Amino acid sequence: DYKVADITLAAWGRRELIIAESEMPALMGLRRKYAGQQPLKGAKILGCIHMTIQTGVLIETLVALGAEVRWSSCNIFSTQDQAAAAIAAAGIPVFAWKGETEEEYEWCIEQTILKDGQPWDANMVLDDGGDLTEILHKKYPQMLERIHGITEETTTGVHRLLDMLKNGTLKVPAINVNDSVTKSKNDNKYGCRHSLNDAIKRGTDHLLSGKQALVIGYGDVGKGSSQSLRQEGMIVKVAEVDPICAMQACMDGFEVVSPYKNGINDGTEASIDAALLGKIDLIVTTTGNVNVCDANMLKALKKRAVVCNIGHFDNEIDTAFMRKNWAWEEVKPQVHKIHRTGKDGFDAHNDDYLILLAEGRLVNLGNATGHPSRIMDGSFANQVLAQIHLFEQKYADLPAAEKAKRLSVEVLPKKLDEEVALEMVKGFGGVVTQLTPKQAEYIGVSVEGPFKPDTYRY
Amino acid sequence: TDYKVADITLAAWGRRELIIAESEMPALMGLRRKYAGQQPLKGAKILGCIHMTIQTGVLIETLVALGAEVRWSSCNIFSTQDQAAAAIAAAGIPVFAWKGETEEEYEWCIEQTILKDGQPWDANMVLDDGGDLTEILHKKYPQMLERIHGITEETTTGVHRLLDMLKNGTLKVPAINVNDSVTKSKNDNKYGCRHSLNDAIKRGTDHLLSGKQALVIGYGDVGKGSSQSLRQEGMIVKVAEVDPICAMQACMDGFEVVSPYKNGINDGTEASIDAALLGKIDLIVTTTGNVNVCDANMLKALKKRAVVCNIGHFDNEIDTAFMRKNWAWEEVKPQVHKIHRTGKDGFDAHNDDYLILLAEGRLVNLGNATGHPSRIMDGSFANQVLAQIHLFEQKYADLPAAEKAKRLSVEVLPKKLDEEVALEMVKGFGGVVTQLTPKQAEYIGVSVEGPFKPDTYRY
Amino acid sequence: DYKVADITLAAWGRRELIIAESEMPALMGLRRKYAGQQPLKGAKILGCIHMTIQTGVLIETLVALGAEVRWSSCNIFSTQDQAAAAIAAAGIPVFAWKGETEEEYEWCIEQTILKDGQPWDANMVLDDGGDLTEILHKKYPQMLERIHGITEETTTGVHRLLDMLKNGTLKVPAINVNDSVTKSKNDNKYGCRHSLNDAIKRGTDHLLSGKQALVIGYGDVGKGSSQSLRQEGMIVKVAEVDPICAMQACMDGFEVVSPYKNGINDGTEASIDAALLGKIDLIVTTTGNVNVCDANMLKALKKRAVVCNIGHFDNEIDTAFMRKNWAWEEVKPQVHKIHRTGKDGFDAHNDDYLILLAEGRLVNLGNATGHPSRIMDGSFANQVLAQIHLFEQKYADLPAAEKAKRLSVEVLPKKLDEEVALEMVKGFGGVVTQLTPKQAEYIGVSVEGPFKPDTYRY
Amino acid sequence: GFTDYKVADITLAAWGRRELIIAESEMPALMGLRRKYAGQQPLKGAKILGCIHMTIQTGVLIETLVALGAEVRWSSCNIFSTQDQAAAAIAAAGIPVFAWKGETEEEYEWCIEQTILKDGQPWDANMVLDDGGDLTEILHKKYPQMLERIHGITEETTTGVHRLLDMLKNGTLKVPAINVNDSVTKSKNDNKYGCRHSLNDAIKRGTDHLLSGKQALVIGYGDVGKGSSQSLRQEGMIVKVAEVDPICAMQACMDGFEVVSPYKNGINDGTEASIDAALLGKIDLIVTTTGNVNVCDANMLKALKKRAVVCNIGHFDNEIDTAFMRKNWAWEEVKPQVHKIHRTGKDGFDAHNDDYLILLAEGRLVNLGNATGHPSRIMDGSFANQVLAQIHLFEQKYADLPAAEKAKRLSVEVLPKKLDEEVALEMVKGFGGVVTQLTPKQAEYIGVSVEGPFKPDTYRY
Ligand SMILES: NC(=O)c1ccc[n+]([C@@H]2O[C@H](COP(=O)([O-])OP(=O)(O)OC[C@H]3O[C@@H](n4cnc5c(N)ncnc54)[C@H](O)[C@@H]3O)[C@@H](O)[C@H]2O)c1
Ligand SMILES: NC(=O)c1ccc[n+]([C@@H]2O[C@H](COP(=O)([O-])OP(=O)(O)OC[C@H]3O[C@@H](n4cnc5c(N)ncnc54)[C@H](O)[C@@H]3O)[C@@H](O)[C@H]2O)c1
Ligand SMILES: NC(=O)c1ccc[n+]([C@@H]2O[C@H](COP(=O)([O-])OP(=O)(O)OC[C@H]3O[C@@H](n4cnc5c(N)ncnc54)[C@H](O)[C@@H]3O)[C@@H](O)[C@H]2O)c1
Ligand SMILES: NC(=O)c1ccc[n+]([C@@H]2O[C@H](COP(=O)([O-])OP(=O)(O)OC[C@H]3O[C@@H](n4cnc5c(N)ncnc54)[C@H](O)[C@@H]3O)[C@@H](O)[C@H]2O)c1
Ligand SMILES: Nc1ncnc2c1ncn2[C@@H]1O[C@H](CO)[C@@H](O)[C@H]1O
Ligand SMILES: [K+]
Ligand SMILES: [K+]
Ligand SMILES: [K+]
Repeated sequence: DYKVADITLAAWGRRELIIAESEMPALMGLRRKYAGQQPLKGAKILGCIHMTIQTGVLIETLVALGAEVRWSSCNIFSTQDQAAAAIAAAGIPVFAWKGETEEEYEWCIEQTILKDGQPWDANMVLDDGGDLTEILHKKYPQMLERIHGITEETTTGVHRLLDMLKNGTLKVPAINVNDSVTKSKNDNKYGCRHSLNDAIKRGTDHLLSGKQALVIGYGDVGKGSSQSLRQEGMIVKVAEVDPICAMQACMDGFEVVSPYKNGINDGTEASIDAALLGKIDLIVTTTGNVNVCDANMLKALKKRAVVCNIGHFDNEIDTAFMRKNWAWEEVKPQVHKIHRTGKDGFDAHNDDYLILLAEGRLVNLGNATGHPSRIMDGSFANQVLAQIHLFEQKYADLPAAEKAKRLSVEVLPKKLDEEVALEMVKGFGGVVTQLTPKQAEYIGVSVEGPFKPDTYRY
Repeated sequence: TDYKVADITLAAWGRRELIIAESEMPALMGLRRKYAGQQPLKGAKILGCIHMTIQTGVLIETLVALGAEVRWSSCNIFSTQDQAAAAIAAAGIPVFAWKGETEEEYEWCIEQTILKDGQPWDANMVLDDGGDLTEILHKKYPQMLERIHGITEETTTGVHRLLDMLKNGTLKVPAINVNDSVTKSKNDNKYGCRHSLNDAIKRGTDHLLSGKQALVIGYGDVGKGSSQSLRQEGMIVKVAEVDPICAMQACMDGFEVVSPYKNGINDGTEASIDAALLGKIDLIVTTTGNVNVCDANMLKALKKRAVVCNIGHFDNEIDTAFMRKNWAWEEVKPQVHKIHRTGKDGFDAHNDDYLILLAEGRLVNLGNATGHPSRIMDGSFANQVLAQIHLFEQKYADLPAAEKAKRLSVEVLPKKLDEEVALEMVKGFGGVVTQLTPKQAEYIGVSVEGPFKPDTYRY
Repeated sequence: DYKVADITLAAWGRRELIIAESEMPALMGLRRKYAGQQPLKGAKILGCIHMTIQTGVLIETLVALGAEVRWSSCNIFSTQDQAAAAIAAAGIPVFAWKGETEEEYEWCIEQTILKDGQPWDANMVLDDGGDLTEILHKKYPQMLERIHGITEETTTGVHRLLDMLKNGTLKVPAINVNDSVTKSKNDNKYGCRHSLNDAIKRGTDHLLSGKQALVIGYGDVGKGSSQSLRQEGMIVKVAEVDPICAMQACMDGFEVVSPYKNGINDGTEASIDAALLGKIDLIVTTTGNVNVCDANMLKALKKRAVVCNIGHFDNEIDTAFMRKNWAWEEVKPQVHKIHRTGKDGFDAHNDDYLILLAEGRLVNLGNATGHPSRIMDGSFANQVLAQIHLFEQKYADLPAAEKAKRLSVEVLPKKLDEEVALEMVKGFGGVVTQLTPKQAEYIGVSVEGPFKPDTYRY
Repeated sequence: GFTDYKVADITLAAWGRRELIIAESEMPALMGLRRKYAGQQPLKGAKILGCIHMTIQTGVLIETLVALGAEVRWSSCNIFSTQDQAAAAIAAAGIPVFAWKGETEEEYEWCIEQTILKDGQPWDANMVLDDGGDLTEILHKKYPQMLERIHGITEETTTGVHRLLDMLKNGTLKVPAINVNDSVTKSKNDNKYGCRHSLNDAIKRGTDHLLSGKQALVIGYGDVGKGSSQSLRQEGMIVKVAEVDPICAMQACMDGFEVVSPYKNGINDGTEASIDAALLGKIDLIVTTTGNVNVCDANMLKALKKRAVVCNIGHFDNEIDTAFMRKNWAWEEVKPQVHKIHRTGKDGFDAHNDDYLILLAEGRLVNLGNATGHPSRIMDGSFANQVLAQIHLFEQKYADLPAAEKAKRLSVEVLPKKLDEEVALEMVKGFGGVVTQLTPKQAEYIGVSVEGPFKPDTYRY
């Protein structure tokens, strides 16, 4: 009962799992610590995390505690066929597949909900994009009563869930595991300072030392990425709208500049400050806004400059005017060449042009695999610990006199994160000093924890 | 004028330092200019207890220029600078502080701060850093407490005392957590220690740091600042922590996590200490703020001629009381001591079995140096001033009994004021911020002018 | 005739040659300067450096002045198929492809000398490593009558030239281009620094922030490698045999240790500091010596360790040990898994293996592309200058009386290198101040002549 | 005899002596020579003249010289570079010295003359140890009669080396001299890392200014220039480099710096129109590391941004135009070694001026003026090399040789590399590092004896 295209590729995926499993000591520590206790015995879960080589390890930890899972996908493209087949090669049925059919990933989801005609006894839901949440709440209202908790990991998907609580029909407590410190720090400031320079140097094979680059935004992603260039000898300037992030940039050794004169964006050609644009060799966008690099900027920029993007959306740079006015030429599968001569008819070589690296999209995926396995360790143990927490309280088994008391969406409490951090530190080989009772009394916390309040920003 | 300073001749030098320092702190000068006509502190009375360096003088002077009259003393024994005290006292302003005092003189400073001519001062707010002055007010003189509108706290260890008194209801007047603003926690705790730590070490020991090995205890904000101050000079740094989150961050920043005790278990016996690791470290810095984090049995197993100093706010992190009973002390120079091991009655003048200790385990950046640059103190003194502005308008003591029941709590400053302070800080460096267009602001769900981040944002 | 992997990549190649032409201002300036006179009319060159994009640009510059060239691969895993095909499309026979074999590596050199069944009338020589020079000097010395000079790129070559000069078996003058400042303090120091971590990531996909490494040797290449591994958050230590280099490393912020107790190496298993090797994760050797990593340290290394090497010859690591007692498994090109159990057989579930990069040869070229264009520009400008200088003398057409006075190893003067440095500076947009007559008189040099004396170490 | 000294005072000896006894553990190489050569005393009968800044480390060097059987007299190389405590400590030990702080050039010349003149009569010296060639040039100028008995001279700085080279080129030098600046453990150790260690400390303790987010301009990219540029960056500073040498500019560009010129296109003519006034209007800190003349002209201090900091790290003061300052603008002091320069005029002074200028150490050495110089572990190698050079040259006996052989012994030479390796090896062991030793196979393959030296004479490191 599998839809995976090719099942014979399991051994390749098996050894890829084996090499990938070693670099994720968190899940190994969770498997060792809770072995023999079996805290997930009798649990039935259905979920749709994006299928990759690490996702196959994530399922392996869950089944090690005695759970039964049926699997699907949250998108169309993020699914490695050989790894999914390797999971299918075991006793776990899987349905994720790279069929490239947008009208067919919905029908794949329908098979996990119902085994054969009759619906399945679902206790926990491990959602990624929130579409499973909506399909359960809309098409099968009767199954929701036997659900203990759901788990969501995405951006602005929790935003939809929070508002749906106010509008009613949400009868199950939910966890906002996205706000974990470990996962937040691993996702933004660490996975970037390792992959930005690698993707750039793979795409262009240029030399960075001595050149000048401009960075838009100094948020989490912008700070994590701004230090991948200054450590290479580049001279870096920062652009921002939030004064506090600008102050942090000033105190960190950078310089803050504005593309428009006086920072005012009037829209006329007189607003563009061409003086500073005649010395720039590279522009990066780290913000999540829209049209932060407009059409007027790209005319006044210095020749042969490079262009790239890190934000999730693609409308940071005015690609519509660029496609409407200037012609494109391809250098290699993911590098493009755009001239400013005219609509068509460029020479073999020219002196007036620019360069794009990901046709205005996410550079981390176009040029490279993405984050490594070590960094993505934290984001996958939070899910498991949260399932542990929600499986024991048994919301669905409680009578109606306390449904209103326990019906809310919350975040993961501080204690469970520290366990993951301790396991990760033990992965590196570090050692932690246990507190004597006198010192714990002096600082007024328990020996086991927690060590910090909820108003603390690490 | 209450003349009590070590020397008075040093006023002019402090005056020139004050003139130069004003050009350094632009946000505070701009606040003074903008709030010059409103006089939002008309009739405000303050008590002051903070480090008496040259930066605090401009804050005191703007407080005076905004219609407030105040009294001051030093938070710590080794904090005052004589030129600043002389220059400020030359302006007809009472103050009581100098450098190198004793514990009895230290407490006499507070008892002079809160008393005048045998009668209690008619103070309406209190400014405290350290929490000792609050304890003196609360314990011995409860009769003046109800006349208080609020108190400002400058450091974390004071906030701990405020919270523990709030838990048992001993706190009777509300307080503002000044130490919580983003322009405070991510500026003073981190960047200033980074600028100041190596300066004090060099001014005290003159030792070369490149190629040596050091151990830093704790990885909070002060720990991060210290690690940055040390590694940038070319050292080999190791960090010890009790919070797993901070250990993970230390592993992420490129440092190593080690524990002096075997298996991280403090057994207390002389055997549990991992003497192999301590037989290589040349410098120890304590950042935790806990008590007795530097055990007596670890000090006996260190390398000869090792350096010991403290950056925390208390002197209980190092077992300096154990040394004073068993080992002999000789003074190299002011604030520098050689402690010879294995003996008390005397020391061989050429003996090599000794240690060097700086500032007797107290604050190291203040006792041995000047502390922080004014460019850093500006971002804190602005929040202090604004918090006092907000606090004075409440007039807590004049509310009816019912209102006081729902007004006794702790809280923070709004984000808009902090963003204004940051904006005025940035422009001093010569930078330019870009303003949004209405379409972008409506896209990100934010106004053109106002807060840009939600409350749960960790920055 | 020729043999390359494929030729259809000539369009993409030519696009990359055009884009790389813009990042080498010095070579463009010299090609513009000498195109109108062609000093190399009739000059014939037989070169054997690495065949890459820069090398193709160098060949184009050589043929732009009227020369005739032939080429072959310098290392077994260094050539680029696209660049070789693009140059072969220009009318120059070339023999180089990836995945070559040691016996087949000799095949390339044998036919670059022979033309249509006869040896060719080569006049000048370019080599990188001295492997072709020994073949020339060892089998048939009848070529050296008409050869005007020999040029060497690397330090090992110069060592071999001097070792031959000790015996007096050398018969042709050589001009040293290695010891030029614009080459020694640029190529070794900055190319390896800019490329080593990228080559590591292109093949490991690990997280380098929070690991342990050891780098052996602290030369210019060693300094570059140590600075390269610093910026990735790694923890590194330096082992040296030279007191001065050890002092410099100690002053740079490293820990200096040796894998031997008190430094004494005798061969017994009891002479190895087993504790230190039990926690190291990555090892890189940058020495140029023999038996730098003996057999006994490979037995006492920590599980799951990565082995790296950027030496020209494969004598740093005792590979015969593995080939005679251990078994290898390949996960992907230029990466193998070497188990420490036996050569008979193994299982995938074991954890007693080692990870090796590029089978122990140069990983800068084996696992990556190599140096960028802007770094090779400075080397190729000096190469072209020395190439033009030596031909004008016409050594091979002189009587023995003047032949006696010319057998010598010479270098380029100081003044010529300063022009190349000036051209490289203006590529970044910088401006160099001009000395006034008074200042020039006071210092003791002419207003525009060489400024530093011959003994300056820089 | 010993009584005739002149220092700040006496009482600082007890504390100074503690500083020396602390420093003895910080300099292993010098103590290694002290232990090795004290049993045979190869310096007996030497009468050494000396001129280098008086500090703690130089006091330990003087103690090392006496421990081998020397009779030395010492003085000041720089006007502001003395230390009171070490000067008091050495004086009470029986070795006469003449050095204090905040003197005038008359007193400086008086001390220089008095060091070489004993009881009104020229002193029958056999050795000279100068720094900068001042004392060496005096003898060729006023006392030509001392040079028939003087065995040799030693030189420490680059400017002194250049002066001796010019003297030899003109054919007026009389006595052979050895330059110790060219040794690897001197050129690539003292000039670079010590300037790195001591640059920002002087700024930090002279002005107490934050260095994050500021802009500075470093002129010159020698060894000292490289060290200073590396010292400024590590504090979080955006700094710029200018030069006249293309190769060093290429190195600076590769390092991660921007190369600009303080003139419109690099051509200077003395006209104000040639100044790149836009760039100089936003620069806060200036450092000159050239040793040339007039690298900071009047039109740079007439066009700089207000409230900027000015410094010099080269040997001599003429590198910047102080003479313009002394007669066009007014001066006022805030603290010792710090000043205020006002561009409004030489009168009309008022404390609330907003376009003032700040100058550090009056254009002399700032690492030794506003700070206490390099640490002991760096000066260890330089002093060990100096004492080794003195020991080696004392064994040749140039004065007593016949004039026929004297013609072939007049040159400027450098020490053999084996002594450099000995110094470096004993320096390393003060850190804890362990140096590997070669097996016969590796020694034969490399082609170098197991005992050193392992590198040719053309290596640059
Ligand atoms: N792995 C990845 O590539 C990855 C991961 C998570 C998020 N992201 C994306 O990165 C973007 C931001 O990430 P973040 O966590 O740093 O966000 P953030 O919440 O920290 O905000 C980004 C910053 O951009 C600033 N900004 C907004 N408009 C601007 C403008 N007009 N000019 C200059 N600065 C402006 C904001 O003030 C903020 O400081 C989003 O699009 C997010 O989806 C990427
Ligand atoms: N000198 C200064 O400039 C300065 C400035 C601000 C605060 N302080 C003082 O420093 C102290 C601590 O600084 P903070 O409050 O900013 O830091 P912090 O609140 O972030 O916590 C200090 C760190 O020490 C750790 N720690 C506690 N006990 C430990 C133990 N036994 N072993 C190892 N680690 C342990 C904690 O987990 C925490 O990470 C306070 O008393 C504060 O008042 C000094
Ligand atoms: N990978 C590349 O891109 C590249 C480029 C050029 C040269 N190389 C090769 O690298 C090698 C060395 O490079 P280099 O020119 O910088 O060398 P180098 O001449 O500058 O010296 C190498 C260093 O290794 C040290 N060393 C020698 N034997 C040692 C031992 N047994 N233990 C420890 N240290 C030892 C030496 O003292 C020296 O400091 C040569 O074989 C050269 O051909 C590699
Ligand atoms: N303060 C200290 O502790 C200390 C220590 C050692 C040396 N020094 C002094 O430093 C000085 C020089 O040091 P060094 O030996 O590294 O010098 P250096 O000779 O090695 O380099 C001087 C640099 O100045 C540049 N230069 C010269 N004139 C210039 C001009 N007009 N404009 C721009 N650049 C110009 C040259 O191109 C060169 O790069 C000497 O006078 C020496 O006495 C001071
Ligand atoms: N020189 C100084 N002037 C004023 N406040 C200081 C100084 N040094 C430290 N502080 C502050 O005093 C507190 C010490 O714990 C912190 O808030 C720290 O930022
Ligand atoms: K200060
Ligand atoms: K290439
Ligand atoms: K010193």
